[PDB]
Order: sequence, then C-alpha cells, then structure tokens
Amino acid sequence: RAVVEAPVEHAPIGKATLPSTFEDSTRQGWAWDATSGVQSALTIKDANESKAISWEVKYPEVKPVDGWASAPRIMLGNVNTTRGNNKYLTFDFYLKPTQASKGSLTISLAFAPPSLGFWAQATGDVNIPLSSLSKMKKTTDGLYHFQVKYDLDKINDGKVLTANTVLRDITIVVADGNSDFAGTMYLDNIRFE
Ligand SMILES: [Ca+2]
Repeated sequence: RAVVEAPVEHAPIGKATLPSTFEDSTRQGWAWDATSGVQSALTIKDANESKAISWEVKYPEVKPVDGWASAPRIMLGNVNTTRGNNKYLTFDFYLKPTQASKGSLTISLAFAPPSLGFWAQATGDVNIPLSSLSKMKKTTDGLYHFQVKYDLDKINDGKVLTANTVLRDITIVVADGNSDFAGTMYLDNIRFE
C-alpha cells in the first residue's frame, strides 16, 4: 500500500546523517515510509532551542483496528550504519499538544538489516500515557521533552543486531493507543550511544 497526499511546503531531504541533528535545515535523509498513515509536511522547526524535524498529527477519533494505520512512521532510508559498541539508540522527542488527556502514545523502533529479512524491531516499545503530561514541566518554549532509549540487545523474533550488522534503514513509529492526541511532534539528536 502507498499512502498518498498532495505535497505542500516542506523541508529538503538533505542526506542521511547520524547523529541526526537537523542543523543544516534539511531532514538529513528522514522521510515518511510509503505506508505511514501520516503524510503531512515534514519541516525543520525549533524545539528547545535547537532545529528539529517536525510534523503535525491529529489522530482520528474512530480508531482503526490496525494500531499502526494512523501512525506517523518516519524512516532514515539507506543510511547503512551499524551499532558498533553502542548498546542503545536514543533521541529527543518533543510534544506540543493542542489536545492530550487520555490513552497513550507508543513509540516503536525498527531497522531494515539486509542480513535479517530487512526487518528487526526493538522489543522495548515506549509508552507515554497522556494523563502523565500535566505533571511534567515544559521546556521554556512550551514543549514536553522526552529522551527515548532502546536497548539494542532486546530485539523481537530472535533476531540479533551484531556489532557489525548492517542497518540499511532506521524507522520510528508513534502509534496512537486509544488517545486523544492532537498537536505537533518533533525529533532531534537521533543517535546511537
Ligand atoms: Ca537539532
């Protein structure tokens, strides 16, 4: 399936770069997957005083039965990197909600390793309940700041990311778990550590 929406003003793709810091005002190789349920503009915006890739999402009130159908699914294609000695992939994730009070966002990480069937998914999905947000302090520019980490030794389906396993693509999915979220999302400093 290809999810298709007319393009509008959006940031240039640039070239795949890790760490991805967006400081050149390009997407540094990040783009929607063809199957991403969100196909709206990807722009570089300031978040917490640094350039970040960003998009808006208003999830449907009627939730699809497939829990990724409505999800932003963004991917770094053809980076062809390896984790090396790094145990984690981590990034800054920011929310600027216009609505957020119930259910949760679940953030998943996957990769496309040509040695492992072009898919390997981190076991450690990260759940962000939206009722938790009210009690978090916002950045000065009014964002909720998360630093999300994935232990790359915990992968599904018995697949193993060796130090030298080539990772052709990296994918991040922000799934709506019965939430009322609407607003802006941002990623920055996507890196291994
Ligand atoms: Ca940045």
